Parts: sequence; structure tokens; C-alpha cells
Amino acid sequence: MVILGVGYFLLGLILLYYGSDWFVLGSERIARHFNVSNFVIGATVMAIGTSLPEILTSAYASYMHAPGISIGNAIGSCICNIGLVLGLSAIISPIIVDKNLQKNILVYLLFVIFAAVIGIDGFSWIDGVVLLILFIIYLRWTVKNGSAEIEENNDKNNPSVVFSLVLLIIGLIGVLVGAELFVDGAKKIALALDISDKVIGFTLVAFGTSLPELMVSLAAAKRNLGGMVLGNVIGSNIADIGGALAVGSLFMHLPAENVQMAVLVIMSLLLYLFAKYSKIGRWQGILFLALYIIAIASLR
Ligand SMILES: CCCCCCCCCCCCCCC
Ligand code: NA
Ligand code: NA
Repeated sequence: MVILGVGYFLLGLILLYYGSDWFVLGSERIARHFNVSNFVIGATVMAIGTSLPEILTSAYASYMHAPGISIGNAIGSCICNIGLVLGLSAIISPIIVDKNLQKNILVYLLFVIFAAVIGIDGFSWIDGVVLLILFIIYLRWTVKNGSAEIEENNDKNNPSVVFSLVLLIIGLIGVLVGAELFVDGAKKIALALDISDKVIGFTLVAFGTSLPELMVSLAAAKRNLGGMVLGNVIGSNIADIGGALAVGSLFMHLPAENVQMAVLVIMSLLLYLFAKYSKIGRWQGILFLALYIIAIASLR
């Protein structure tokens, strides 16, 4: 069993590594094809793609009468995206945020503050419907503001668009399967070593759901695509709240997570202030990483 486990683990790392880059490359080309910014493609296609694990996990957990895990994982993912993912990415490729993207981050901040407020006494299915609708509105508003598309499908290099789309799809298949092989491999190794417990198990799952955002953003950062990185942090958090958290609330009332929500609000405000008045570079990234470390050391 340890052999299959090692095999799954290594293969997962390989698929994550090359899949993340193919996903980024395909997504960037697609953005160019359809006259939208990297932020837009990051906040829509890439964000949703990489958040599929959180959404499925939250749905499953709530359906299995574990709403605490459902909301814990969703908000935990948001803290990870800003703290670890953006933190690492900012150092690799410092990001200067233009005016239009600043506006988008501000709207993101309003969304998070709104969710924190209505979730003070937990989330009901009605809160979830509301958050889901706002999720949809955000996406359309983001696409419309970030698209200077001024041509029809007949104006494009359609065979090139096909290649880009296939690269994107295969990339995404790579990162999602890779993330799952990683988790299952590590679980098999832990089981084989007789060191598996529920703490290690849930830690493995929680981190597994975040591996796609992590690898994709790092891949984007190494290619100096800061707008894509930023899009795929902001969009993932909204998809995690408007999508993963909301869908969880549809199966069961979710318990309040006021401490984690407060942390997310503060990190979001920080992110906005940096975007608006400075940059998201080395010491901003250092700060975000320090806050993430404090979070994983002290949050229950
Ligand atoms: C860059 C990848 C390096 C992998 C190094 C692996 C060393 C042995 C790791 C055992 C991990 C066990 C994980 C489940 C507890
Ligand atoms: Na995502
Ligand atoms: Na994810």
C-alpha cells in the first residue's frame, strides 16, 4: 500500500507542476483571444476551475451533517489564498494594481464585509442564495469592465483558439487530478505507516483543495502575470464564499465563524489598501506570509 501511495504522491506532484503551467498558458492565450485582461480570466475561468474542489467538498461536508467543516474549509481557503498564495506570488513577481483592478478589489472587500455581517449568527440557505446571486453579479460585472472585445467569433483565429482551449482544459485536468492524487497518495502513505488520524486526514484534505490555486498562481507569478495572480486570488475567495460556503448552507445551517471572518476581513482590507496606495510586492508578501503563519498556528 505504501508503494501505491508513493506512486500517487509523486505522480500528483508531477501533474500539479506541469498542469498548472499549461492551465496558465492556455488561460493567458484565451484571454488574448477574447480581448479580456488576465485579471478577468483569472477571476472567472481560473478561479472557478480551481475552486471546484472547495465547492464539492463543502457540499459533501454539509450533506454529511458536518457544516462546521463546510464553512471552516471555505473561509480557511480564503485566508490561504491571500496569506500563502498571494504572499508567495507577490515576492516572486511584485504587482502594481491599475485603477480598474483597484475598483474590483474594493467591490471584493464589500462582498467579504457583507458576508461577515450576515454570517454573525451563522449562514442559512437564504444567506447562501443571496451570496450566490452576488457571486454571479460580480462575475458579469468583472467580465464587462475587463473586456474590450469589439469583434465577433468570425474575426478570431479559431484553430488557434481551439489549441489554447485544449491546453487550458488539459492543464485544469492536470491540476485537479494531481491535487487528488497528492491527497490520496499521502493518505495511503500515512495509513501504511500507521500514523493516520483525523487531524492529519482533514489537514491533508484542506490543503489538497488549496493546491490548485497555489500551483496555478505560482506558475502565473513565475511568468510575471501579476494580474492573473490577483484575479485568481480575488475570484477564488468570492467563489469560495459565493460558491462553496453558499452551497454548503443549502444543505444545512452553517455555524458562525466570526474569528476566521474577522481575519479574512482584515487581510482583505490590507490587500485593498496595498493595491490602492502602494503595491503588492516583497514586504507586502512577507506580511501576508507572517499573518498566514500566525493564523495556522493559532486558529482552531
Ligand atoms: C519536492 C518534493 C520533495 C518530496 C520529499 C519527500 C521526502 C519524504 C516525504 C514523506 C512525506 C510523507 C507525507 C505524509 C505524512
Ligand atoms: Na479557485
Ligand atoms: Na481550490
